[PDB]
Amino acid sequence: APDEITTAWPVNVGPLNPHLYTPNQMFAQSMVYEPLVKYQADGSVIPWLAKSWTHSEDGKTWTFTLRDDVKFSNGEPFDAEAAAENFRAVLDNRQRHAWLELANQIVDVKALSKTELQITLKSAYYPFLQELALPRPFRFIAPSQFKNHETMNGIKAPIGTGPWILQESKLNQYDVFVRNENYWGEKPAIKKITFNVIPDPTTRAVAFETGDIDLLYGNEGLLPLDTFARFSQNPAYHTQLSQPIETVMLALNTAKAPTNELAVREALNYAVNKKSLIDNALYGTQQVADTLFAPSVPYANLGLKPSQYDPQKAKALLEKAGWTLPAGKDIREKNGQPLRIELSFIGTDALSKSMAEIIQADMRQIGADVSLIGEEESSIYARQRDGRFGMIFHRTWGAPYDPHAFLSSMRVPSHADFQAQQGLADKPLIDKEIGEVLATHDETQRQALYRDILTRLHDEAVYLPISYISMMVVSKPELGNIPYAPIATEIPFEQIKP
Ligand SMILES: COc1cccc(CN(CCN(CC(=O)O)Cc2ccccc2SC)CC(=O)O)c1O
Ligand SMILES: [Cl-]
Ligand SMILES: [Cl-]
Ligand SMILES: [Cl-]
Ligand SMILES: [Fe+3]
Repeated sequence: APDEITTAWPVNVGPLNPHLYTPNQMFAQSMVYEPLVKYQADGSVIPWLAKSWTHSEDGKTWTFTLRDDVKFSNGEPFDAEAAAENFRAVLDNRQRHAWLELANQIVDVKALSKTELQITLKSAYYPFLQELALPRPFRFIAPSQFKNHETMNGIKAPIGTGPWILQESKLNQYDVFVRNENYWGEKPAIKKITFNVIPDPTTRAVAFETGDIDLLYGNEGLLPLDTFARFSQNPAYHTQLSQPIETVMLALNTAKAPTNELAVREALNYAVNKKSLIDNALYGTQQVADTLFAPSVPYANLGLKPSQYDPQKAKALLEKAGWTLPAGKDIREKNGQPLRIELSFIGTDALSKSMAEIIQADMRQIGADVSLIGEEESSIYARQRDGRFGMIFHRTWGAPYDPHAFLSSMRVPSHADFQAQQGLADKPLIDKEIGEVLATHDETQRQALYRDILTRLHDEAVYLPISYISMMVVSKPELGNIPYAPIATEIPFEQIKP
């Protein structure tokens, strides 16, 4: 067993290098590795590996007082030296962390003693603590497990301070974690967690039905949503659906015809029946999104005006912009050129494909010809990074990333959002303002900057918001109520208490 559970994940957890990205899975990195400060649902951080901290008046020099009772799972001490060596290891790979502005802000990290850790920043970076709280990269592996005094070229054993220890991994089959019996904090009720590698959502559902696994935990892609709804009525099962955690949306390329035209992007934003999309493809399990960030997101309750489903207005917008229908044709033309838009998505993702088909159909109704380009995962991310798309499925990042980190990343050219925004006359101003808002401690100016950035993105119709999606759970009743983590990408296994 009752203290052992079996769950599933679409891939292995990875080697659990704390400082690297794919194929490392964030929830698993967070099981093993811990932050200086821990993110809370109310947006604050609490003391964690750091028990307290102070900062200079200019807000650029921070000194953390670390716990003195923490050991890595291999018995070696966690101290300021170990922490400082981890920051060096991360920043020796600084290029790869360009998306995360703290990685460009940290000027210096040194241990002043065994318990005092000093971090110096370029500027008074206000999201400092929240970005230290992220699953990666600023969490701590035993320096003994560095490879030639680095982590960027790999690690030895994935030795963290956290409540879970990786017991063993087997590529394309499973990962097994056990409870850290020498953990400095609260001991988890569960002693062993086995992750079965099951890439297909239907196969995950079947694995649960057959009893092969005890728990499914994930976003809207966790399992087929009609099946989830059926499960929710099955008295032998337990299901849960969280309050929304992030936005799913289309990104429209402002630098590529015909989505380079504001009037086209505005029309597209009136063309989709989002309610029907969610009821048709998402089995009514998710919420309609009118804005890049839900009004419940920090700094984003701005009274932005929704573009409600209105095919009539979509048509009028296109007509006014010179996109009219030729005799005997359903697809509009302007300067002899058809209103054709390519929508790129992961071809094997049945849910994305379903939504893509609905979007294609809705947009045909107002005279836009959407071509579906379903491709393998690597091809889609290649398109995102280089802007080789007309429209692309996209999502925000959830707490604590939304909105500051998501916005920060819009400045990085090798991301979808920069690429989608590249055609905007105001893109330089937007990027300047994103830089400014992150270093602003004038709360009035901070809100004004966020308002301007988000309003410009909204008014310029860069995105086609579709849904605010939720975390979902399917479980054996004996496991009880399953908690959600403050960080949308973490899974609070240590809080499960049958
Ligand atoms: C579930 O995945 C994420 C959940 C929340 C935020 C992000 C954004 N990531 C930003 C850094 N990405 C690295 C990666 O995910 O491998 C950047 C990036 C590069 C290429 C393609 C995608 C992405 S993240 C959309 C944070 C992270 O991965 O640590 C996620 O990727
Ligand atoms: Cl991945
Ligand atoms: Cl890059
Ligand atoms: Cl400017
Ligand atoms: Fe990422």
